[PDB]
Amino acid sequence: NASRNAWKASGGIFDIPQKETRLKELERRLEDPSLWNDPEAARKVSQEAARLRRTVDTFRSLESDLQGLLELMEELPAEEREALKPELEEAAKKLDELYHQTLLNFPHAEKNAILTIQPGAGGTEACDWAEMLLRMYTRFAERQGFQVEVVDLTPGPEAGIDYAQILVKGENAYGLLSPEAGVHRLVRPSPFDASGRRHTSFAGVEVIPEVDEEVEVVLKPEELRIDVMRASGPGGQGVNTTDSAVRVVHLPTGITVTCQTTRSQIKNKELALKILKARLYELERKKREEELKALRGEVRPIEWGSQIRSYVLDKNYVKDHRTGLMRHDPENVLDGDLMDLIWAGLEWKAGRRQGTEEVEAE
RNA sequence: UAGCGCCGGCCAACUCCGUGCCAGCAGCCGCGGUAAUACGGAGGGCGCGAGCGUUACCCGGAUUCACUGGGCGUAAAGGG
RNA sequence: UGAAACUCAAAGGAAUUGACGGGGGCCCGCACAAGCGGUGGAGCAUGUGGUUUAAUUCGAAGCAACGCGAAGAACCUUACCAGGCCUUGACAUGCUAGGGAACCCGGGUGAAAGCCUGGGGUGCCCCGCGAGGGGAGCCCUAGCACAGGUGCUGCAUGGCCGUCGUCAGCUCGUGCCGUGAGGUGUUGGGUUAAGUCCCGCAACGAGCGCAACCCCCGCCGUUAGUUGCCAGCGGUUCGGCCGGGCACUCUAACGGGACUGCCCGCGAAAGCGGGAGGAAGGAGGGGACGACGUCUGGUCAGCAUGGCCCUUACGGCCUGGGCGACACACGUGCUACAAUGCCCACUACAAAGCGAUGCCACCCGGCAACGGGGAGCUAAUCGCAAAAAGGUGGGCCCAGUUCGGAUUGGGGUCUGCAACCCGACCCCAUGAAGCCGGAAUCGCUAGUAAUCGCGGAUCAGCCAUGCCGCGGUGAAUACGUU
RNA sequence: GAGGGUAGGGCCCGUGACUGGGGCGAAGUCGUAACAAGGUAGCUGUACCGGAAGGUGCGGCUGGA
RNA sequence: AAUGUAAAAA
RNA sequence: CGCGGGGUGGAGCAGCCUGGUAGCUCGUCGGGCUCAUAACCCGAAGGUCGUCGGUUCAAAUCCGGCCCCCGCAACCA
RNA sequence: GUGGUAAAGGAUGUGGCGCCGCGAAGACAGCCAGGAGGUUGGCUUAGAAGCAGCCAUCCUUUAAAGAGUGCGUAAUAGCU
Ligand SMILES: [Mg+2]
Ligand SMILES: [Mg+2]
Ligand SMILES: [Mg+2]
Ligand SMILES: [Mg+2]
Ligand SMILES: [Mg+2]
Ligand SMILES: [Mg+2]
Ligand SMILES: [Mg+2]
Ligand SMILES: [Mg+2]
Ligand SMILES: [Mg+2]
Ligand SMILES: [Mg+2]
Ligand SMILES: [Mg+2]
Ligand SMILES: [Mg+2]
Ligand SMILES: [Mg+2]
Ligand SMILES: [Mg+2]
Ligand SMILES: [Mg+2]
Ligand SMILES: [Mg+2]
Ligand SMILES: [Mg+2]
Ligand SMILES: [Mg+2]
Ligand SMILES: [Mg+2]
Ligand SMILES: [Mg+2]
Ligand SMILES: [Mg+2]
Ligand SMILES: [Mg+2]
Ligand SMILES: [Mg+2]
Ligand SMILES: [Mg+2]
Ligand SMILES: [Mg+2]
Ligand SMILES: [Mg+2]
Ligand SMILES: [Mg+2]
Ligand SMILES: [Mg+2]
Ligand SMILES: [Mg+2]
Ligand SMILES: [Mg+2]
Ligand SMILES: [Mg+2]
Ligand SMILES: [Mg+2]
Ligand SMILES: [Mg+2]
Ligand SMILES: [Mg+2]
Ligand SMILES: [Mg+2]
Ligand SMILES: [Mg+2]
Ligand SMILES: [Mg+2]
Ligand SMILES: [Mg+2]
Ligand SMILES: [Mg+2]
Ligand SMILES: [Mg+2]
Ligand SMILES: [Mg+2]
Ligand SMILES: [Mg+2]
Ligand SMILES: [Mg+2]
Ligand SMILES: [Mg+2]
Ligand SMILES: [Mg+2]
Ligand SMILES: [Mg+2]
Ligand SMILES: [Mg+2]
Ligand SMILES: [Mg+2]
Ligand SMILES: [Mg+2]
Ligand SMILES: [Mg+2]
Ligand SMILES: [Mg+2]
Ligand SMILES: [Mg+2]
Ligand SMILES: [Mg+2]
Ligand SMILES: [Mg+2]
Ligand SMILES: [Mg+2]
Ligand SMILES: [Mg+2]
Ligand SMILES: [Mg+2]
Ligand SMILES: [Mg+2]
Ligand SMILES: [Mg+2]
Ligand SMILES: [Mg+2]
Ligand SMILES: [Mg+2]
Ligand SMILES: [Mg+2]
Ligand SMILES: [Mg+2]
Ligand SMILES: [Mg+2]
Ligand SMILES: [Mg+2]
Ligand SMILES: [Mg+2]
Ligand SMILES: [Mg+2]
Ligand SMILES: [Mg+2]
Ligand SMILES: [Mg+2]
Ligand SMILES: [Mg+2]
Ligand SMILES: [Mg+2]
Ligand SMILES: [Mg+2]
Ligand SMILES: [Mg+2]
Ligand SMILES: [Mg+2]
Ligand SMILES: [Mg+2]
Ligand SMILES: [Mg+2]
Ligand SMILES: [Mg+2]
Ligand SMILES: [Mg+2]
Ligand SMILES: [Mg+2]
Ligand SMILES: [Mg+2]
Ligand SMILES: [Mg+2]
Ligand SMILES: [Mg+2]
Ligand SMILES: [Mg+2]
Ligand SMILES: [Mg+2]
Ligand SMILES: [Mg+2]
Ligand SMILES: [Mg+2]
Ligand SMILES: [Mg+2]
Ligand SMILES: [Mg+2]
Ligand SMILES: [Mg+2]
Ligand SMILES: [Mg+2]
Ligand SMILES: [Mg+2]
Ligand SMILES: [Mg+2]
Ligand SMILES: [Mg+2]
Ligand SMILES: [Mg+2]
Ligand SMILES: [Mg+2]
Ligand SMILES: [Mg+2]
Ligand SMILES: [Mg+2]
Ligand SMILES: [Mg+2]
Ligand SMILES: [Mg+2]
Ligand SMILES: [Mg+2]
Ligand SMILES: [Mg+2]
Ligand SMILES: [Mg+2]
Ligand SMILES: [Mg+2]
Ligand SMILES: [Mg+2]
Ligand SMILES: [Mg+2]
Ligand SMILES: [Mg+2]
Ligand SMILES: [Mg+2]
Ligand SMILES: [Mg+2]
Ligand SMILES: [Mg+2]
Ligand SMILES: [Mg+2]
Ligand SMILES: [Mg+2]
Ligand SMILES: [Mg+2]
Ligand SMILES: [Mg+2]
Ligand SMILES: [Mg+2]
Ligand SMILES: [Mg+2]
Ligand SMILES: [Mg+2]
Ligand SMILES: [Mg+2]
Ligand SMILES: [Mg+2]
Ligand SMILES: [Mg+2]
Ligand SMILES: [Mg+2]
Ligand SMILES: [Mg+2]
Ligand SMILES: [Mg+2]
Ligand SMILES: [Mg+2]
Ligand SMILES: [Mg+2]
Ligand SMILES: [Mg+2]
Ligand SMILES: [Mg+2]
Ligand SMILES: [Mg+2]
Ligand SMILES: [Mg+2]
Ligand SMILES: [Mg+2]
Ligand SMILES: [Mg+2]
Ligand SMILES: [Mg+2]
Ligand SMILES: [Mg+2]
Ligand SMILES: [Mg+2]
Ligand SMILES: [Mg+2]
Ligand SMILES: [Mg+2]
Ligand SMILES: [Mg+2]
Ligand SMILES: [Mg+2]
Ligand SMILES: [Mg+2]
Ligand SMILES: [Mg+2]
Ligand SMILES: [Mg+2]
Ligand SMILES: [Mg+2]
Ligand SMILES: [Mg+2]
Ligand SMILES: [Mg+2]
Ligand SMILES: [Mg+2]
Ligand SMILES: [Mg+2]
Ligand SMILES: [Mg+2]
Ligand SMILES: [Mg+2]
Ligand SMILES: [Mg+2]
Ligand SMILES: [Mg+2]
Ligand SMILES: [Mg+2]
Ligand SMILES: [Mg+2]
Ligand SMILES: [Mg+2]
Ligand SMILES: [Mg+2]
Ligand SMILES: [Mg+2]
Ligand SMILES: [Mg+2]
Ligand SMILES: [Mg+2]
Ligand SMILES: [Mg+2]
Ligand SMILES: [Mg+2]
Ligand SMILES: [Mg+2]
Ligand SMILES: [Mg+2]
Ligand SMILES: [Mg+2]
Ligand SMILES: [Mg+2]
Ligand SMILES: [Mg+2]
Ligand SMILES: [Mg+2]
Ligand SMILES: [Mg+2]
Ligand SMILES: [Mg+2]
Ligand SMILES: [Mg+2]
Ligand SMILES: [Mg+2]
Ligand SMILES: [Mg+2]
Ligand SMILES: [Mg+2]
Ligand SMILES: [Mg+2]
Ligand SMILES: [Mg+2]
Ligand SMILES: [Mg+2]
Ligand SMILES: [Mg+2]
Ligand SMILES: [Mg+2]
Ligand SMILES: [Mg+2]
Ligand SMILES: [Mg+2]
Ligand SMILES: [Mg+2]
Repeated sequence: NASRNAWKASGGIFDIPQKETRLKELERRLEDPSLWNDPEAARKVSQEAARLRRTVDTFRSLESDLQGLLELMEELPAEEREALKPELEEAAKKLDELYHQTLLNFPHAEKNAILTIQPGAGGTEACDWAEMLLRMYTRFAERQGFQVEVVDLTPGPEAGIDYAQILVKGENAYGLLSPEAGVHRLVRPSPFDASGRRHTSFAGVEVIPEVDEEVEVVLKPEELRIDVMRASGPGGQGVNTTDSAVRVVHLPTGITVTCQTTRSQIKNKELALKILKARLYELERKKREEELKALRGEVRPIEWGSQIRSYVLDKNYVKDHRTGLMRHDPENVLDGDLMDLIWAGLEWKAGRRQGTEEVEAE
């Protein structure tokens, strides 16, 4: 375990120098009264000042755990060496605190997620893999200790799955699956090829939380404006001196509907409203899906030029391309061994990527 | 003062590491999907040298508009 | 009449070899047809998929993976899992250093490994009378070189094997033919199990295949007389027991013997049909034997090996667990559903094979398994052995039955440190589904199928119904090649 | 008489909601027309017709028997 | 009595 | 606001008039043919009958109300 | 200018009855002084000092001063 220890120390270490200097600029800032007489200003001041709580304790606590262990650890099979080992068992649940502080920082990491597998380049073979990944991610959820609700499944032509979708019930289901989007490369002799040669195939994967609605809130009076007016066409003297035309304009969007079918202003206002609803509902509905089209913008590559992590069963080895990391047990990987992988590699990269972007050019 | 192009085949010049359908090469054929004389670096080699390569266009090869010097049953081509 | 942008490294002719055809011709193989029995239904056994698990080690995948590696998984085995412990090692060679010889015996400890640790002890070499020490082996401990890996790649590979297929084919030298790939030969008529042989021929000949040479089985002769024999006489506790003999049986070496050889017909021949003689005929029956090559077949977990990766651990030890999990799916199997039968008594006829801390004769005790005594046997001398189905006598009388024996309870023996998980057997009781099985599908052409036992490898014992081999009783049916 | 102005034509280029087809694209949906009597010989002018390849009628050709 | 994509030839 | 028709396994339809038993097709699941998938063959599972209430011994079936789908209708000024 | 014709709801309009408590041992008002100590009550919150939100009931100096009325600062002090 000496390996993952120095690793967690390395994570906390680069935090040190950066937040080291970042703290010193901020602290002498919080000294002046002129700084505080700017209320909203010294708010975000005390915010960064706050971040120095999670910064300090990690470095301090972890720094001392490295050294102390190193000493009474090197050599002994019985006495004081096994005395020092379970002192780091509590330090192992303190490694726990560290990891939780690196993952939980997603928009909706904490809530359950929704995974979807959709095959790609590779034909009948490509979809055979889609199902392999289905069981893969499914099987992982069982071990993570999570309930899997399969929302939709659709077997393909020969091999079985043109598409599939799942609901990983639990907590941090999203934060955990989050770094599993993108395509996946799969090399092997094709169980469908009459010659059996090596064939690359590609499946797609995506992931998402869950949310609410907004409909009726809009029909609130003060937002729209209703005009009356004489109708048009037939009515005789009735249509003349009887205004039964109605037009509800939805001021917030300008969108409007007008109606003058019946002879009743009340029955016409009733109708217009009932149609403005449906129109206004579709607009707001699109806007919802239009936000998910900007979540397609978060990542939405093609289908086989691009990859994320290769799985070759020939030479036995998976390879997350995002991290350079490797392995040689695609069998185990295609079963659930993801914690270690996702944890470090995926979280690290994902978080450090967007994080360093945000604090350097975003 | 000594530099530049190249060393899979055409085409004169071969090994090692790295890499792993990625990074890249490319004039044609093609080369890279963990073991590459074809990517990239190194050692060495071939070519030229105050140059060496590239791009662009002209004539050559192209007897591929054929006068020199071609064809037309089925290859492109005999007119109903 | 007739463009262009754009785009491709081809498009394309004729001919060649091969594969394919719901093209053809000739021909074959339990391929179909004829025919007998059987899986698919049920119970159980066994392998596999899946799911489950702390782990349920891994490989094998249509034919050619699935009672297959495994010809023996309680711990061993064991590659997996949990926990305890060593971390130049359980094994190799080497260099070096300090302490002890070697070796044997123990105690505290712990689940065992392992760790703490007392005793006995003082051999062999050099110097000296001794002392004292130094040198070899051997061990403790230190260190380095290095071990070790059933970690990965059978798409790096040797070896071995499966396979098409015991199919009759594959090909070479020279000549000739074609610009050439290539063709001929090898094709064509006849013939056969066959590129078997004849005949013909721009080829002539040769090689790997086929056959033949090797093993088993059939008839017979030679040599051999601790098996068998009154065949033949004599004695008999009348048993081939003693004498006696090897003839016959048999045991095992060696040889004879069949070659379309003979007769008859057809035929150019090869060969074919029919007849004798013959134990046996047209290859007498069974084996061993599997061409060039095919499948990126199989296997780096038999072993070997290029590369890779691990290195107080991806190596090593122990204890326990697991491989034997079960809502399920299939493959090979065993026992059956009963009267061409089940039971019980009693009686007969084999083969091949194995066996001296193995085979165990007989006695005793026990319902029994099994235990106690105990003779013989390194074995054509004694032993596993009762072969079983058969034969004759008795019982049941059509029923879920005296059919069928699953499941469960209870009591017990034996192996092995140990039978919870997990052995095998015995006895009592309990007595399940099953009344011949959907669509579908396997085997076999004669001493065959069906059927009935016996043995052996493995191995303490055994989850063997599995495998390899042995003999006993012994059919049906092939008009025909669509 | 330069040139300007007026009106009317011709050629050429750019641009346009939409619309026709075409080329290309490791994977999609539909079916299987062609290549072996490709399992209705194919191919062709033309005419009708049909999601799609196609089908069918008339004639014609063997690049069919 | 229909169909089987997409990485194999010093 | 009216009048008429209807909500039945996953899909689409039947059954209700004239109360006792929920059927048909595709699809689904198991097995088979195939080298494999489709087709084809063998076997099986699946329905609170919109919801609330009533009449009855008994309600998909009869009666009343609410909810959703469809068809008509909304004229003279 | 009610009268000369409006409602919830509001307000130190004015008159009348009634009950309660305070005051010549000095009330109500105004006005001078303190107005405190652990405390900065505990809990959350970036912060939460009687004084955002949540939970709540100490004693001491005294003749007197609330774990606190309202403002106010980022949070104080502050004034009350
Ligand atoms: Mg510390
Ligand atoms: Mg210290
Ligand atoms: Mg311990
Ligand atoms: Mg401790
Ligand atoms: Mg971490
Ligand atoms: Mg749900
Ligand atoms: Mg479909
Ligand atoms: Mg499927
Ligand atoms: Mg295929
Ligand atoms: Mg195959
Ligand atoms: Mg409002
Ligand atoms: Mg009008
Ligand atoms: Mg009108
Ligand atoms: Mg009118
Ligand atoms: Mg009016
Ligand atoms: Mg009016
Ligand atoms: Mg109108
Ligand atoms: Mg109207
Ligand atoms: Mg908006
Ligand atoms: Mg693409
Ligand atoms: Mg696993
Ligand atoms: Mg050059
Ligand atoms: Mg040159
Ligand atoms: Mg060269
Ligand atoms: Mg890279
Ligand atoms: Mg690499
Ligand atoms: Mg290399
Ligand atoms: Mg390569
Ligand atoms: Mg080059
Ligand atoms: Mg290079
Ligand atoms: Mg150089
Ligand atoms: Mg010069
Ligand atoms: Mg030119
Ligand atoms: Mg030119
Ligand atoms: Mg020219
Ligand atoms: Mg020409
Ligand atoms: Mg001419
Ligand atoms: Mg042209
Ligand atoms: Mg003319
Ligand atoms: Mg003319
Ligand atoms: Mg013409
Ligand atoms: Mg003309
Ligand atoms: Mg032209
Ligand atoms: Mg052109
Ligand atoms: Mg144009
Ligand atoms: Mg073939
Ligand atoms: Mg057969
Ligand atoms: Mg046979
Ligand atoms: Mg038959
Ligand atoms: Mg059966
Ligand atoms: Mg069965
Ligand atoms: Mg199976
Ligand atoms: Mg479970
Ligand atoms: Mg393996
Ligand atoms: Mg396995
Ligand atoms: Mg076995
Ligand atoms: Mg362990
Ligand atoms: Mg050693
Ligand atoms: Mg040395
Ligand atoms: Mg001891
Ligand atoms: Mg003692
Ligand atoms: Mg000595
Ligand atoms: Mg000596
Ligand atoms: Mg000496
Ligand atoms: Mg001496
Ligand atoms: Mg001496
Ligand atoms: Mg001496
Ligand atoms: Mg002496
Ligand atoms: Mg002496
Ligand atoms: Mg010596
Ligand atoms: Mg020596
Ligand atoms: Mg292989
Ligand atoms: Mg091999
Ligand atoms: Mg062959
Ligand atoms: Mg041939
Ligand atoms: Mg030939
Ligand atoms: Mg002829
Ligand atoms: Mg021959
Ligand atoms: Mg004899
Ligand atoms: Mg006698
Ligand atoms: Mg006598
Ligand atoms: Mg006589
Ligand atoms: Mg005798
Ligand atoms: Mg002879
Ligand atoms: Mg003859
Ligand atoms: Mg005869
Ligand atoms: Mg023979
Ligand atoms: Mg034979
Ligand atoms: Mg032979
Ligand atoms: Mg191979
Ligand atoms: Mg394999
Ligand atoms: Mg291996
Ligand atoms: Mg190896
Ligand atoms: Mg090796
Ligand atoms: Mg390691
Ligand atoms: Mg390490
Ligand atoms: Mg004995
Ligand atoms: Mg005995
Ligand atoms: Mg007895
Ligand atoms: Mg016994
Ligand atoms: Mg005994
Ligand atoms: Mg004897
Ligand atoms: Mg035995
Ligand atoms: Mg009997
Ligand atoms: Mg009888
Ligand atoms: Mg019964
Ligand atoms: Mg007893
Ligand atoms: Mg029954
Ligand atoms: Mg019966
Ligand atoms: Mg046996
Ligand atoms: Mg045994
Ligand atoms: Mg047996
Ligand atoms: Mg003019
Ligand atoms: Mg003019
Ligand atoms: Mg002008
Ligand atoms: Mg004018
Ligand atoms: Mg003009
Ligand atoms: Mg225009
Ligand atoms: Mg266009
Ligand atoms: Mg067109
Ligand atoms: Mg088009
Ligand atoms: Mg277009
Ligand atoms: Mg086209
Ligand atoms: Mg496409
Ligand atoms: Mg699709
Ligand atoms: Mg298409
Ligand atoms: Mg298609
Ligand atoms: Mg077709
Ligand atoms: Mg057709
Ligand atoms: Mg044709
Ligand atoms: Mg036509
Ligand atoms: Mg249509
Ligand atoms: Mg015609
Ligand atoms: Mg004509
Ligand atoms: Mg033709
Ligand atoms: Mg014909
Ligand atoms: Mg299709
Ligand atoms: Mg396709
Ligand atoms: Mg294809
Ligand atoms: Mg209906
Ligand atoms: Mg209704
Ligand atoms: Mg309805
Ligand atoms: Mg109904
Ligand atoms: Mg429905
Ligand atoms: Mg429904
Ligand atoms: Mg439903
Ligand atoms: Mg109704
Ligand atoms: Mg059905
Ligand atoms: Mg099915
Ligand atoms: Mg099926
Ligand atoms: Mg296949
Ligand atoms: Mg399959
Ligand atoms: Mg099927
Ligand atoms: Mg379809
Ligand atoms: Mg059934
Ligand atoms: Mg059915
Ligand atoms: Mg059905
Ligand atoms: Mg049914
Ligand atoms: Mg039913
Ligand atoms: Mg109803
Ligand atoms: Mg009912
Ligand atoms: Mg209307
Ligand atoms: Mg009127
Ligand atoms: Mg009227
Ligand atoms: Mg007034
Ligand atoms: Mg009032
Ligand atoms: Mg009031
Ligand atoms: Mg008042
Ligand atoms: Mg007073
Ligand atoms: Mg205060
Ligand atoms: Mg405080
Ligand atoms: Mg506080
Ligand atoms: Mg204060
Ligand atoms: Mg405050
Ligand atoms: Mg109190
Ligand atoms: Mg201030
Ligand atoms: Mg503050
Ligand atoms: Mg204060």
